[PDB]
Amino acid sequence: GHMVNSFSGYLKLTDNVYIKNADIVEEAKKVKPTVVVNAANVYLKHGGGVAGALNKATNNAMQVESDDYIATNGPLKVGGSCVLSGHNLAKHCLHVVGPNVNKGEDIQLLKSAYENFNQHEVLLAPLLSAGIFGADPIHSLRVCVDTVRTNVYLAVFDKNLYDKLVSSFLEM
Ligand SMILES: Nc1ncnc2c1ncn2[C@@H]1O[C@H](CO)[C@@H](O)[C@H]1O
Repeated sequence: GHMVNSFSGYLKLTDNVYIKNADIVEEAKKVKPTVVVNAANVYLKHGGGVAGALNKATNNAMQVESDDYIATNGPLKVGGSCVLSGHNLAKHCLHVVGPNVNKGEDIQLLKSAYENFNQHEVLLAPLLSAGIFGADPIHSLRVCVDTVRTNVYLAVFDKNLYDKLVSSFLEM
């Protein structure tokens, strides 16, 4: 009934990593997690992917807040994060920058990116550096599982990708 961080329909991969075929925006709206993770760039310019979807669900409040934050502080580091408002989706949004391997950024920074998750007991998150950032999503899930020690609920939008991640994980 009425709780916050109530996750449902996740496959338990390990003691602390869960995965679901779901839209992270729809999950955030239902669950109202303490922390939702944004797949951000260093400029917190929420064009496309997860960032575009989260911002649109806040009616652009996330972009307004992000514009103010970056004008004040300057860009993040690749592999870095910042905690900003979760607006109407969550208590907080953890903006995490994975490497963009399509722009020749170092894949090693994906581990740094996931390390940010360890400062929060429970997160709703997407797979970092997958899609337009061009990392292999199987590799991103492996780095997540090997790096994150806190409770992470992964939302994978694409049915085929979800099925491929689960089959490859539970047969290794
Ligand atoms: N709304 C969404 N919810 C969850 N994952 C998403 C969403 N939109 C894109 N993705 C996936 O997130 C990854 C990049 O952040 C890619 O695998 C991409 O398919």
